[PDB]
Amino acid sequence: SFSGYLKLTDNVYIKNADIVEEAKKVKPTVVVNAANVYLKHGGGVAGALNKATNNAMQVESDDYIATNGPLKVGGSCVLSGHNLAKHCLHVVGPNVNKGEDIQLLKSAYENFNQHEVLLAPLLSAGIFGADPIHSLRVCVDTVRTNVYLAVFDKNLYDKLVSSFL
Ligand SMILES: NCc1cnc2ccccc2c1
Repeated sequence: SFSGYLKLTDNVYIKNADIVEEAKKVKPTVVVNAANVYLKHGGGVAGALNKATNNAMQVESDDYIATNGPLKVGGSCVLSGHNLAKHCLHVVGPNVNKGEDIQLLKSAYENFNQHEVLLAPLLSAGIFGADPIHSLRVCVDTVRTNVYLAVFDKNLYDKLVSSFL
């Protein structure tokens, strides 16, 4: 079970933690991946989660894309969680470094509402280029299910908690 999380709202919790280490420890029903439309898990959270599965997440993802085609920005798919979780919810937040609509961030967070509890990163944060303070605000105003946010960066975690309205 989840431990050491700071409660932000009725249903949103946050911790300064590596989401791979958090997943390996808790083994949640759902771990969220910060995916791209192609499910190419190269860097950031996706690269780290895939490397922890010994590339099994990428192999499974390539078969999914070969069958179904790419996801939509703001969309998701449920795949195996491998050694990290029962399931991985691959969610595509807009990548502002690729010029994608930041307004799609709320649609991306709506995917979390189909799962009662999730371990997740902040969508569109990190290498996706959005303001993590904005991502946390969209998260608390969109997600109604129980979300345990893992923020890798200590200095960003402190800034997020200290600025939370
Ligand atoms: N310790 C593996 C690792 C590497 N890179 C990361 C990037 C974002 C979030 C968590 C990460 C975890």
